[PDB]
Amino acid sequence: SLSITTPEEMIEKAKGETAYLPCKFTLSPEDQGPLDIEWLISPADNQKVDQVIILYSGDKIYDDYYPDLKGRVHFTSNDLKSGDASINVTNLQLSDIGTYQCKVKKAPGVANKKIHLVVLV
Amino acid sequence: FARSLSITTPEEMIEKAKGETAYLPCKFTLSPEDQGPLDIEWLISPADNQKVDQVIILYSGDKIYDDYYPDLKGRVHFTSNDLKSGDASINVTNLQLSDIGTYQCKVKKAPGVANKKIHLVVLV
Repeated sequence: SLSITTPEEMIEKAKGETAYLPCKFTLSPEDQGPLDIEWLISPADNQKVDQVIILYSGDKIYDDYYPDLKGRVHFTSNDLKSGDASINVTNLQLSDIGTYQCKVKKAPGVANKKIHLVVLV
Repeated sequence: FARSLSITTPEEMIEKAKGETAYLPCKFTLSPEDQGPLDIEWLISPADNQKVDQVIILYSGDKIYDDYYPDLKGRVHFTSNDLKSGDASINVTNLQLSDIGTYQCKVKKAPGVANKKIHLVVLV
């Protein structure tokens, strides 16, 4: 088991600003496997869902590799292993509106949490 | 090599009778950039409940976690003795009608990710 301590919440920011989407987690004793973190986006302005935007796996970050939000979504912490899977989305666009899901796995534990993002003109 | 991480026949239905063993295939192919650690997860969305995406088995850090997950505990296991060769398949033994649902095979070898869905039908 594994818990994401951030609550599901709605972040509202203005176009062109930076959105911080928190995702902080704690581990249970059996979570001894490799830390794996992913974020997915389900945008409001298209019917595509669960698209990967960022991944931490094998102690490497893959961010711009994923086309959605390329160049604009990055992990905020310099130590993800300390329990901080949060991300920043820079230069917010109206197309960024949607539901973002943080997925944290440290085998065998798994947890997920959704953050809703609204961008204001 | 494939152009991107790929699973053979990514959406299909498997049908078996109650009490039999179902073989749920998930055969994958890597692309040249998939250099991270292999990770494989299967999830169930049962037809008899509102729960979706419940983990039933995981291969991560070269370890298998199966009965650790309560759904189908004791009855779902990987079939291959060499998952790294491309065989992420699982079998479900002594099938029950409550096993009916959508099973998802998720294969990750960073940065590649691929998914497959199997609709499992159990016949009386």
